[PDB]
Amino acid sequence: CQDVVQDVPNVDVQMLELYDRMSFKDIDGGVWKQGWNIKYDPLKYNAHHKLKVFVVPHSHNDPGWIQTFEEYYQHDTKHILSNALRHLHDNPEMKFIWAEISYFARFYHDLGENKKLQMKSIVKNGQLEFVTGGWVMPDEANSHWRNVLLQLTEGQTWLKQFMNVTPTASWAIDPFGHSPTMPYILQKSGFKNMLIQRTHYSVKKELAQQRQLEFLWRQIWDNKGDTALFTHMMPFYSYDIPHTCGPDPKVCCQFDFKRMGSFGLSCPWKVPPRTISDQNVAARSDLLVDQWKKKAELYRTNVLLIPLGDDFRFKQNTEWDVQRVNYERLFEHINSQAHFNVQAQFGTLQEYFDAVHQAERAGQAEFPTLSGDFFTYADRSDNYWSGYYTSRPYHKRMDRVLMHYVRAAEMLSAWHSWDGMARIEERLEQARRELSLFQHHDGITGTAKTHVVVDYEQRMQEALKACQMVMQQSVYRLLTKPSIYSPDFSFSYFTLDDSRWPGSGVEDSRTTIILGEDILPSKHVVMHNTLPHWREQLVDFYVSSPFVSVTDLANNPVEAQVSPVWSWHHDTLTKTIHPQGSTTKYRIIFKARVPPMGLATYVLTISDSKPEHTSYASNLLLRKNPTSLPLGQYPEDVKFGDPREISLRVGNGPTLAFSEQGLLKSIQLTQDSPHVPVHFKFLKYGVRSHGDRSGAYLFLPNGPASPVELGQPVVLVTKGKLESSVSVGLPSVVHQTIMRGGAPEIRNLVDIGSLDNTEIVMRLETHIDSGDIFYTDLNGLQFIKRRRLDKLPLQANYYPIPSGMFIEDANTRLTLLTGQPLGGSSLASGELEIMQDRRLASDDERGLGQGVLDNKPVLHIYRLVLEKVNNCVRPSKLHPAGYLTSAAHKASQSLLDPLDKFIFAENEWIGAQGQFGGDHPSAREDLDVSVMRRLTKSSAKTQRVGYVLHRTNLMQCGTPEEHTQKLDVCHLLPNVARCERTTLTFLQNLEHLDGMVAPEVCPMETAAYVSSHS
Ligand SMILES: *[C@@H]1O[C@H](CO)[C@@H](O)[C@H](O)[C@H]1NC(C)=O
Ligand SMILES: O[C@H]1[C@H]2[C@H](O)CCCN2C[C@H]1O
Ligand SMILES: [Zn+2]
Repeated sequence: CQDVVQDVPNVDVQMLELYDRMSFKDIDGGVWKQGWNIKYDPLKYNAHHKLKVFVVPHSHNDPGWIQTFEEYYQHDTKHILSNALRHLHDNPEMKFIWAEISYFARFYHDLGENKKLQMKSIVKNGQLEFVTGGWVMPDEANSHWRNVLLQLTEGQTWLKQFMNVTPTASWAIDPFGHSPTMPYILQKSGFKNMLIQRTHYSVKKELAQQRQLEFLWRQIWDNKGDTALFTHMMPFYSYDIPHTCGPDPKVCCQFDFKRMGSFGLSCPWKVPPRTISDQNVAARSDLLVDQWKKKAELYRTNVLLIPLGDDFRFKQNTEWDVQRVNYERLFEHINSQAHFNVQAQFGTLQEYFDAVHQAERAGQAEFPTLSGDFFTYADRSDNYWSGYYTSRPYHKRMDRVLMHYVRAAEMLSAWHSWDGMARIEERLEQARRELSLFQHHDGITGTAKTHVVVDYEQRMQEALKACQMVMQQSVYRLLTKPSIYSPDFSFSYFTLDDSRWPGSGVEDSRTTIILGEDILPSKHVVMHNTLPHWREQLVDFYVSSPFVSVTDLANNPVEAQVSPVWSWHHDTLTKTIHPQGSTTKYRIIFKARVPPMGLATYVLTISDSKPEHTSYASNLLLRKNPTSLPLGQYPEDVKFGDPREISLRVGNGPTLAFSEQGLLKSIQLTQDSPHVPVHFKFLKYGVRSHGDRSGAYLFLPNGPASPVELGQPVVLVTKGKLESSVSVGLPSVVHQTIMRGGAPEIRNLVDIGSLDNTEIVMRLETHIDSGDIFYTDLNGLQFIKRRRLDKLPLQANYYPIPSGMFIEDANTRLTLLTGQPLGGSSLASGELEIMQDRRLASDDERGLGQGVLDNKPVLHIYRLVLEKVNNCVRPSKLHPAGYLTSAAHKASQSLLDPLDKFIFAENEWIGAQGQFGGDHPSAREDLDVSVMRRLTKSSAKTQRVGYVLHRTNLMQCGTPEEHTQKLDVCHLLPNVARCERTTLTFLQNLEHLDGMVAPEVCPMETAAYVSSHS
């Protein structure tokens, strides 16, 4: 295995190093506003060395933005695809590329057979070409790699089944900045080339001057270069026609033939296109070839890519004709005028890349190597697109909940083959497609109109219900004696209980387990662990009595803690935010221990008085002017006091000290150790009163954040043997620190209410000497080193925090793991900060046409890990990556893939069993089975199950960390007949494996395997 820590890769362009050297000056470059006046030598191209130009028609189709998916499909996309089929069928030389398979599948399934056959023929013969082939063209900042792979696989599996093609070239013209997680996944999915567009204008200028816009993009830790994927970065401000022919938009706009008037479009540079005729073709070709030769100066081969398209283009027949006929007149003239030394034609994206690599193999060009990312994007001036790292945070959090539910549903149901009447494949396909749709660059980004956001939310809610159905049917099958199992596939045997979604204070969605001497003495509950190692985690359930005890199914007592159910209220009468306790619902908490990829059953039983193995939390309300808080049968009375500093310790774990306002002020790791200053603070950013306004995309603060005025907030302290917590009602946020014996969990119930033009940030202040360095993750896959640059404005130093961030010095590290993608930064040495929500009254002029005024309460979750790192083997100072410790990685897993909880729905479960998966191997902690998916329906003689295996890389810090078992996914199901390593989408077999054994993968690698069973 390659060492991903100790060897700094030698690359021609390393983005962090480039960033440190670049000046980022925004100078007026002339007609190329963010470049320079390009010059070329007319003698470069001659009879024996022509410029080959590929004009590639395209249509950018968003699966929701200003309209919903279905609205756009009915108003625009179905007409574009119908007319593309007719026009390409009738004009053999015309070409077209298509990226969004969610729309193509929605169209193709509605076509009659004659037209399906016509469509298959224009794909087979190369006229219509699929680029990327994902369900969507995903956001690259907030998306988790697991969901980027899910949506790629959904679209490519559809393409292989119905079109018999698998794209090897990717097209990403609109995501707002670009992540190296894309070439990572694409190169492991058979790709050979990719194209990107939205990178900082200063980066385009810098790379264009060096002819480094085409490069072999490798991962930041890849010393050898095996992850490299050829990448083409487009050079200009947009993918529209004015910005794709060459450097001067006033000229290029005249070659967008849809802008002459009858289509309601025009050129803002005030020179319109004119129909090509024999009298003007020479002058028009002179202008166009000059633009092309200038664009060609920025690249190394004699093959030039000229995209021809824009949003929802090629809709009308008349548009297809106006673009095609005018370009064909230009080609016939240009290609016959020897003096131009150009051969131009319509082409596809793969045709362009194939010709570029032909030139490379002929020794005509060599390409530079590059590592790093392309965040944070700015399209002009100081307009950095860091706002969408936080916009619509409720749905960003929902994405991560559904991510996990889809993984758990596919894994739980994969163990068996199901009859078609069970509708398992139907519900899983629905769930995968709704989560895949939301990866769109106007979905998870929070950049769609309000009614479109509602549509995505509705689709994800249906997907969660589908996952629940499949999971609970699977648990019933896996834990019931087979000769007793009697499924009704529409019945609810179990209901899921989720303590953090939508979350306390967001929705009352959780069911209370109702026990009583005159109704039901006990209830079975089951936990599922999707991770491939044995795992313990505290779990909680609501119960109708505080006198409840827990047992396992061998009837062994399990230690439990009962706490009250506390709900916070913004009291419009007293004008305080304070908690109310239930006098009939209680929380019971206990430690569940679950096998790798397995299930464990427990029983909750009521008694008439305090059970021997259940303890009760104390509760202390700190506030001026308290009033009583009765809790019914709960056996400890609530205590009261004036606000004061407090300290708590659970188990052996850290001791946390809190200010009188209920906010952390220090962490002491052990009895002997220093109380390390770690302070939480909430602040607010505002908006500029003149000039550009913040909106869904842009973060344009009116200076550094100001502290939220806290008043004298009400603080609630709950102290228990298994779990303790401090919660405080602050303006717009109920902030909660929970202790269970290890790193604390932080929960914020964020309700920005009616605070217009405000962004609420949570900051951590420490004395760690981090300087200008901090680390953030990319897509939950890798941590990249960031350097705060004071030559850039505050908003440019914000980066996506899809799953975690950290700061460190020689001795100490503070890592904040997140359960949802949000924006964040380290704006000063020793600080970390992460945005919670933002409410903006103005539109930011990128086309959305609204501010963000649709906020709703959201429960954000985190883990906060303070550690000594002086003993850890870390990368050298020049390495661009960082790596988590074991405790931080486990804390991230606790947020993203918690245990699932099921409550048996009827009175008695006949045939119940105690555990499933006790014989599953418990794999080393850095290995995960990211995906387990049965790939065949029950009628297939040979069953196939696919697995995606990912190994992260954890720092070595001196812990022996020892005995685990090798995980061979091909032997997890019986009767294995074959084991193959495949691409990550499962669509191509790459290696037949000896002994039907699937080897584990190397650190930072991901592999896929398919086992076949007879
Ligand atoms: C699918 O494509 C392959 C080549 O890529 C071809 O050999 C095979 O016949 C095709 N199957 C069809 C036409 O469905
Ligand atoms: O995705 C839509 C929109 C983005 O939301 C912001 C950049 C311009 N894009 C055009 C549309 O495709
Ligand atoms: Zn778009």
